[PDB]
This record gives sequence, structure tokens and C-alpha cells, in this order.
Amino acid sequence: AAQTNAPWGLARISSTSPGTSTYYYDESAGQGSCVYVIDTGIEASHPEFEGRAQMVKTYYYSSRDGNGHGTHCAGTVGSRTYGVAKKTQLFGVKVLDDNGSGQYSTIIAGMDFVASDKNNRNCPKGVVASLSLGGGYSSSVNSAAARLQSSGVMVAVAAGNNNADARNYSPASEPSVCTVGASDRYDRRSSFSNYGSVLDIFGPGTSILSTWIGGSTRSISGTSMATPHVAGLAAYLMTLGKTTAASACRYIADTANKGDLSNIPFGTVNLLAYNNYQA
Repeated sequence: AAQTNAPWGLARISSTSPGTSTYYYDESAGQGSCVYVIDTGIEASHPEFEGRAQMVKTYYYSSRDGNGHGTHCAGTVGSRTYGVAKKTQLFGVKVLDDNGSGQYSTIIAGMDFVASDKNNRNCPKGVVASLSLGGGYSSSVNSAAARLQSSGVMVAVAAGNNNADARNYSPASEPSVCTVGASDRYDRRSSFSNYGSVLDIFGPGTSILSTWIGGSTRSISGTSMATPHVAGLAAYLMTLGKTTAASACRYIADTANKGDLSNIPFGTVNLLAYNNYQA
């Protein structure tokens, strides 16, 4: 399949070169996979989800995404214009309030919920979790993500927007999850993107157009935007049987475009998420 006029990030993970506009992907498009979007929630009613999104848990008075951030990242995962895996299942886990913030104890609880709730879902191709969040280093937030990962969920986390080494940030610094950095449309490291040795992969993260609350769209930026690209990629590749929940990060790093990225500080991997689609 081929999406013409795709967002630059979708066309980026389907090409070895920047500047294209067509997103080439396999027609399976992540069908049979589930991606938990651990964020401010999802506006499941957004027509770009076509009823493949639903809120499964909230930690606040409402399950509504009164912020937009969770609706945006779920959009990059599997919305049908702005999503990587345009046929996947989207489960909203609202651990962030409508200010895009939330306590560590709430984030940990949301990760432990996803670890258990997935045993109630129908995800024959595997379970992915997209974590567009992250404060400072926490051994507890780190080990919650590791728990979620070892429970059989491919965990993708944002490196953080602090232009620093990600080892001082959670769940970014947890070794066993997929720590995603951000890049821009000219294959530069995003100006805000965290780096370091804990990073596993870079995704399109600057000026990412995707769904927004109120049936709208919005272009924003952050490693929080690069994470859904990788989560959707993992979900898409798991549907194809190319990898597993436990291997998907290594596979995406093995099959990534190596060396294409500028301003990659010495010691940080130079890998751009790439789906290696051939027709």
C-alpha cells in the first residue's frame, strides 16, 4: 500500500532518504495488534480512528483526553491518515491529566494495568505500549516499564525533550525497553531530543502532524511524537511476524537506516526507524 501526501514522518520510516511524501507500507497495516497509548487518553470518537480506538482505563475523573497529547500520539500509532499501523487496535490508558502531567505512582499503576489488562484483549499479533511521557530518573518508573516489557508487551518510551543524556530520565533510562529519540525532516537530531547510550532508535519527532482532540489535527514536536512512530512500527512488524514483543526493539534497530542522522553525539546510536517495505 502507498499513502500519498503522508506526513513527513510516515514517509520517512518507509524511505532510506529524507524529503519524500509517500508512506509505503504493507496492506496488513498492523491488523491484529494492539497498542496501549499510555498518555492523556484518546478521543476514540475521532473519525481518523474509525472505531479502532477505545479508552480502557483512566486515573482521573474522566476518560476524556482534555489535552490532545494522547489523541495525537495514538493518531501517529494507528490513525488512518497520520498513523504507522493504520489497522491496529488502540487502547487508551489515561495516566496523564489534561495538563499532560501525572504522578509516578499513577504512571507505574498504568503500566501495571496494561500488563494485566492485555490478558483480557484480543491481540493475536502481539501487544505494544507507547509511552509519550517521562520525568526524572526513577528506579520505580524504570522497573515498571521493565515489568510491562517482560510481561510480553513491546514498550516504546520517549528519550525526553531535555537535550541531555537520557540516563537521567524515566522510563527513558530503563535498559530493556525501547528508548526513542526524535529527528526532524532533514535527518537532523531534533534540537530537543535527548541522546545517550540508553537510546535504542530515533523516530520522526519534529513537527509531527497527527490527530487532535475535537476531531481536529495538529502538528507538534517532541520525543513524545517519535515514540508512537516506533510503537506503530513495532505493531506493524509484529503483525507481519517479522519480530516479537521481546525482540521488536532490537529488530527495529537492526533494520534501521544507519548513519543517516546529523548531530548524533558520540556514543549515541545513529539509527532511524525504517520498515524496509518492498513491493
